[PDB]
Amino acid sequence: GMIYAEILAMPKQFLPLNKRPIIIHTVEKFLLNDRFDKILIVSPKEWINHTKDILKKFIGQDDRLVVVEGGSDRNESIMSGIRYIEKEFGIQDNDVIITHDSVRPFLTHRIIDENIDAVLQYGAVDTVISAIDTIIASEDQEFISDIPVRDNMYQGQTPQSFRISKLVELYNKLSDEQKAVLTDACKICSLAGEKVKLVRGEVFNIKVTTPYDLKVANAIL
Amino acid sequence: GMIYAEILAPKQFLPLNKRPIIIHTVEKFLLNDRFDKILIVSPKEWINHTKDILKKFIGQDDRLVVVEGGSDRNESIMSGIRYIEKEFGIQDNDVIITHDSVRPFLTHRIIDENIDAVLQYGAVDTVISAIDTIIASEDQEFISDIPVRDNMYQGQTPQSFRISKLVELYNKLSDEQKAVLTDACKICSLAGEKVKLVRGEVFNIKVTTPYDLKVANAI
Repeated sequence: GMIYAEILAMPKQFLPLNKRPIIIHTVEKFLLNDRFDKILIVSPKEWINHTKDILKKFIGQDDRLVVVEGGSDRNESIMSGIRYIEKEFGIQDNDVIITHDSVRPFLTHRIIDENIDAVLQYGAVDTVISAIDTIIASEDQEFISDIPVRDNMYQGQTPQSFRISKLVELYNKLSDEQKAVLTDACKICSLAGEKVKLVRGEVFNIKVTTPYDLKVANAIL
Repeated sequence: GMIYAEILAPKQFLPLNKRPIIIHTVEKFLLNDRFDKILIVSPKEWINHTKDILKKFIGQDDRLVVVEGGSDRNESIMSGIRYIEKEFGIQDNDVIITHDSVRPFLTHRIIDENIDAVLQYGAVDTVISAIDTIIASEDQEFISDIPVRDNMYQGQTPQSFRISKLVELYNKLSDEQKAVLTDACKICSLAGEKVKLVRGEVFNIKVTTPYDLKVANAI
């Protein structure tokens, strides 16, 4: 089967990290891996041409890269990339897609490699790290309601990787209700009884959302 | 009533911008005039090293005292309380603001809101909203469940308590409960006492690993 990368993306993906947009650092990590048959960057319509520009400026010409229009939410954007793949290449039952936040530039060769190998075997993969902090619940945002049990608790990161045909089948079954939220594709799989394989992420595999995150980002780099 | 700080503390000693992390943390508390005493709770092996570091970077301060800790961290909290009990006596309104020595980035607001909250409510936890998706797994191999995270928070420190009540609640616990209990606020939670929330900060991190120390210089 084929192996696709789907990088989900002023919008934070474009902010500078050591003089180059965060998204460029992220895309570079995928380009280093020879296993990808195509690497998609999925973007809102309003930002597609700027994304294409930034790629030619910092990366240059590479046949594997394509910028594709996203959708209404994150899972729709994953599906929009899958739609492009269907139209350009067709989808075969063994094809896999490695989806990943554009603003997580620090994922490693190991994380990418483990994701592909896990998804080829299991069909659904989440990249996670052990929760460092005690998790606390509060119903009123003012007092502790109850403090749950850390019986192995993890923080989700990304990449999240799937057998394409399987994700399509499960996503189509979502009533229009579920997917007005359900921002997490691994949740889609696990809610449906699929076994989602864990791959260990890294503490430095941070999502760069806020100005403080960017401060952390430059340090990590 | 009295207001005490208890800084629970080897990673504390590692250099942050050329000063041990513990010095950064202690300085945040020295800046607040409301503390009657500021305790640094340390394993017996490291009491001398701690006093030396304090003497070098802070110098003499009547409010600072290094106290021998205990078996685990909750026992270390209790050990600091026992010191207060012997040296000063305890009145029912006295409060203690407990805090990780490896968390140097807490702020004036965090400290002051902790004190004000404990004076009113008796028990306080410093927390931030859970941003990342939280996942459980029974086998550490596959996802078991992905809970909704409206309403979930990551616990930080300080955690502050009325001293006499914490002691009373701690000793109502079973050996079994004490064995696995890691969160001091649970001592109160389990007895059906309310624990007030104070908002922490994303940068109020623990600095424990070699990697962590670099996030720290950034901050």
